[PDB]
Amino acid sequence: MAAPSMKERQVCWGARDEYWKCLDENLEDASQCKKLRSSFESSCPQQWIKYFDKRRDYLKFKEKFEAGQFEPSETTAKS
Repeated sequence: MAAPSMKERQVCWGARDEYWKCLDENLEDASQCKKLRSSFESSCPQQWIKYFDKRRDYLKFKEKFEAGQFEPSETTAKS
């Protein structure tokens, strides 16, 4: 498991709460909540949560919360 020093208040707690109602923000589109909640429940740190989430982000960014709203890019010859 990974335990960074930068942890988020809303994102981490929200993920845990979203387990009950996904996309607790507005629930405007619960259809995409499955994927988005998956990003959130992945761990806890917003860094990776939003990193993967921002790709399919529907409700989270709909709340006018914008953080790196970019599509997946190319990957190099990584490990």
